[PDB]
Amino acid sequence: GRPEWIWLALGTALMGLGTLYFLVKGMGVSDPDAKKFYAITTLVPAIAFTMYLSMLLGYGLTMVPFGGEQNPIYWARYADWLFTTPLLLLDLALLVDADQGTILALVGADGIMIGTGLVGALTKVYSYRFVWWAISTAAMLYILYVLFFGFTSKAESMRPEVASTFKVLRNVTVVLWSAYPVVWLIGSEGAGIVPLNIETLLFMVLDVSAKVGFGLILLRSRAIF
Ligand SMILES: CCC[C@@H](C)[C@H]1CC[C@H]2[C@@H]3[C@H](O)C[C@@H]4C[C@H](O)CC[C@]4(C)[C@H]3C[C@H](O)[C@]12C
Ligand SMILES: *C/C=C(C)/C=C/C=C(C)/C=C/C1=C(C)CCCC1(C)C
Ligand SMILES: CCCCCCCCCCCCCCCC
Ligand SMILES: CCCCCCCCCCCCCCCC
Ligand SMILES: CCCCCCCCCCCC
Ligand SMILES: CCCCCCCCCCCC
Ligand SMILES: CCCCCCCCCCCC
Ligand SMILES: CCCCCCCCCC
Ligand SMILES: CCCCCCCCCC
Ligand SMILES: CCCCCCCCCC
Ligand SMILES: CCCCCCCCCC
Ligand SMILES: CCCCCCCCCC
Ligand SMILES: CCCCCCCCC
Ligand SMILES: CCCCCCCCC
Ligand SMILES: CCCCCCCC
Ligand SMILES: CCCCCCC
Repeated sequence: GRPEWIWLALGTALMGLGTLYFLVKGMGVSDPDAKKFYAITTLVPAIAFTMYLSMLLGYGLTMVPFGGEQNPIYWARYADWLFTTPLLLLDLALLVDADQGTILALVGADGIMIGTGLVGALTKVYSYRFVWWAISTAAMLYILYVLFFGFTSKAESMRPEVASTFKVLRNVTVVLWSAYPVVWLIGSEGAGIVPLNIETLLFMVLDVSAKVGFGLILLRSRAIF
């Protein structure tokens, strides 16, 4: 009680460890370009650590009635994603020098995605929950589209080591971000098929992979120097 605590505790430890490791390596780096990438990327598990710790200690949970039951909704996920998702997008954009208006579009779409996601999580009419989910996923697909088609083109003008690293991070991102709306759909926020403990496990595996896994690939590469 609550049964999902073990995965909130594992997530906290894993985010804290990733932050600490990225900070130790970031601090010993001279290259001014490498340093931007370390600052942005160390912020990502640090924000996630804060939100995971809060949720562990029983903050950022509300009860939302829908489907004739009172449903536990962890809303602090969205305060995390609100800030961590555009920071990961920024990493990808700095790697390919996306231009200003593309970055603005993506961050903007990203806000709509996280914001409509949150509205959907808190909606009391069961059926409109899924309307919001659909707008959120469409915003997500706009992002994946730009990452796949737009950024890949931009990265092809870079040296092969940069384009290579971009491709790996682009793939990781497409595969991991894809899964989020499915988890939400089948989990405690949507259909209610996957109970909250398994769902928390899944979001934890996705978050650690999308933040720390992502960070380890980017930060160990030659492409940020
Ligand atoms: C007024 C008292 C409130 C306060 C002492 C309550 C509120 C939230 C509670 C923690 C979390 O549930 C997560 C863990 C669950 C495990 O089962 C036992 C340990 C664990 C860290 C808890 C300990 C403790 O019980 C806390 C801090
Ligand atoms: C560190 C966290 C990451 C990279 C999280 C990414 C989260 C998403 C891509 C979430 C997307 C969602 C939808 C596309 C629809 C329903 C609501 C969300 C927020 C789960
Ligand atoms: C039966 C009660 C067990 C209490 C253990 C509480 C510690 C949880 C926070 C520490 C995070 C790192 C430990 C890895 C998860 C077990
Ligand atoms: C310029 C022609 C417009 C074509 C519009 C395509 C819109 C639908 C895309 C939704 C899915 C994109 C996923 C990206 C692959 C990772
Ligand atoms: C304690 C966690 C610190 C991680 C943040 C480091 C990156 C922020 C740099 C801000 C601009 C110089
Ligand atoms: C250059 C095109 C700008 C597009 C702005 C964001 C699009 C969001 C997707 C639709 C969500 C309902
Ligand atoms: C990275 C965490 C390891 C994955 C855990 C395996 C799943 C079995 C647990 C079943 C739910 C209680
Ligand atoms: C290196 C870890 C930095 C994160 C500490 C922030 C704690 C604030 C909790 C509200
Ligand atoms: C149904 C999903 C709509 C996503 C829009 C993506 C358009 C790509 C810009 C050309
Ligand atoms: C070299 C590896 C490129 C493909 C990575 C795809 C794996 C997705 C992570 C789950
Ligand atoms: C796609 C992952 C689905 C796994 C969870 C379903 C099992 C629910 C336990 C009753
Ligand atoms: C999908 C999880 C990615 C794991 C990253 C760890 C590998 C770093 C060596 C390049
Ligand atoms: C919502 C701001 C859009 C800025 C214009 C540039 C779009 C390029 C993809
Ligand atoms: C961004 C468009 C808003 C659509 C709102 C529809 C909600 C149904 C109650
Ligand atoms: C639940 C989606 C599958 C996770 C694949 C990544 C594991 C490292
Ligand atoms: C404590 C194991 C991590 C190795 C990093 C280099 C010291």
